[PDB]
Amino acid sequence: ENEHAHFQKAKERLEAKHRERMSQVMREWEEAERQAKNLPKADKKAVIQHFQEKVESLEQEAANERQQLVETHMARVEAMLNDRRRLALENYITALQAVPPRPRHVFNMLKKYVRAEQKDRQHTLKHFEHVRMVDPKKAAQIRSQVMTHLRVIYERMNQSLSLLYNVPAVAEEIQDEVDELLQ
Ligand SMILES: [Zn+2]
Repeated sequence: ENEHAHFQKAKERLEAKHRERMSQVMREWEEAERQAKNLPKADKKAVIQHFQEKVESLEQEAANERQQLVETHMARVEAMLNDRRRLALENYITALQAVPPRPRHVFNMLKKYVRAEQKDRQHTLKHFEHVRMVDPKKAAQIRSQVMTHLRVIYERMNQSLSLLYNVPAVAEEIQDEVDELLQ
């Protein structure tokens, strides 16, 4: 959660920076108007255009900064989650092979593993849903890529969960608590 904090922080600074640049422009627009009070229409009809283009330019720059921020964030989070999933999966598989097997320990490890996968899915889905509400057409461009990722996560988790059946006794003892997890 230290990287979700680092992202929500960076997102706000970016907003404050943009909102700040937007203010000095609107301000400059004022001084430019006052200082053109005596210029001709054409030259006045041009100061408006100049500042609309400057505003438009600022918006594009902020949008760019947002996208670069999200991309980097998605890359970072992905590498961390995969690393988290691998470890948790390793611990879970190891728990299953303990002699004798400890139901509680198997459950705790399996839980950390399911949460990691649930986390990855939710995070991917949340970011894809964000883009779809803001830009439906852009979302349509990354849809297959996103759905493919979701299908991989789901299959991996279900494949990992079915391992529990190689230790039926253990599965019996913790089945209900596992259901609570998957729901
Ligand atoms: Zn995120």
